[PDB]
Amino acid sequence: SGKEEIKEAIKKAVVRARVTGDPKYLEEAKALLEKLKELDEEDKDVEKFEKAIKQVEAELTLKEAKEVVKRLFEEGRPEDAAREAFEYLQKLLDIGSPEAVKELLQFLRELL
Repeated sequence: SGKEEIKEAIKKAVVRARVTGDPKYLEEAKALLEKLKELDEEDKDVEKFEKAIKQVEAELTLKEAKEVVKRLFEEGRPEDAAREAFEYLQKLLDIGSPEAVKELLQFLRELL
């Protein structure tokens, strides 16, 4: 009973974070997952929810990175754009998402 209600709430927050882009649903999902682990460390769905939360975090950072670097290159600020691109690359590597890192780099080579 109580364990599935936590899992449904996690999925709903992950969906809300993706459709709205608001990171407050991501921090809500992390809090619910932390309650799940303390309830049952060995729960078979802990690993799945951990990956999904990282996935959302990479997606939100990737979306913000694409908007900042594209604008700074458009407005004639190549040095400011590259500096932001390196830091957003660092943020995606810290998060841990090879797909998001590969997409950002592909996005950058198409810009230039």
